[PDB]
Amino acid sequence: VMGKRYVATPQQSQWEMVVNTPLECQLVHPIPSFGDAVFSSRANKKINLDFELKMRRPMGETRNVSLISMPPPWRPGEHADRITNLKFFKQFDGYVGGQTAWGILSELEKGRYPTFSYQDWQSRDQRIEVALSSVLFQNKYNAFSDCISNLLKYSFEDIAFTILHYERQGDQLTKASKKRLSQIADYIRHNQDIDLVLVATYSASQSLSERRAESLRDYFQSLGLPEDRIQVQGYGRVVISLGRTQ
Repeated sequence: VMGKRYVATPQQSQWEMVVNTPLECQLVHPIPSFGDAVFSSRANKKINLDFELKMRRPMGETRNVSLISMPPPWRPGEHADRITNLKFFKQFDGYVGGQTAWGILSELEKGRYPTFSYQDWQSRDQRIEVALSSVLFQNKYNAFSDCISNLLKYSFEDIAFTILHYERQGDQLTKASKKRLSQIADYIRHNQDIDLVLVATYSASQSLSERRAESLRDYFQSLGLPEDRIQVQGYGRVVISLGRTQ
């Protein structure tokens, strides 16, 4: 028997894309009284998706948690009907990632209501659930997917790059070195909490270096961001090396 079940009221299930970027797609569903069910995916080489049950009022050690499906806005009926089992967690801490997370999705679209079964409070008692309605889900999911498809296929897989100019003469950038720049610019721009650091560790020349540094300073001043994300640290190739930022 169930005592408490957080689920949103059939109408009131709002699904929102809180984040739509070539960097991270985040789909949210507030749980009517429990908290939010957040879905995230970020720019990376391999496809990814982690789910996070963002509790708003805590409980703090949840053991033997189960995952399943069932549309409840309706009347007298059984749960037994067709209750697909998704997974069991000896220990659940509000997180999920991988195929499991893709499940919760696969379900929701099917119309089903993924729900987390808890036996936390008191000891022996009714099941205190937490479900996610699949009301609007679909509209937004289609937005979620699109967002994922346009997700950059790389992460901080460009934290430190060494540009290789050709003919050695210096000033002319290679075909690739140019492909690595835009690449590095296509990221940078959508994340303005990260900055550029032009590194010349130092046979080249001071004359070359300088006009060779200006080149990117423009190359980037052209693309989008300005005069401050660029820092040209001197100490001992014009090697771009970005550190996080902060």
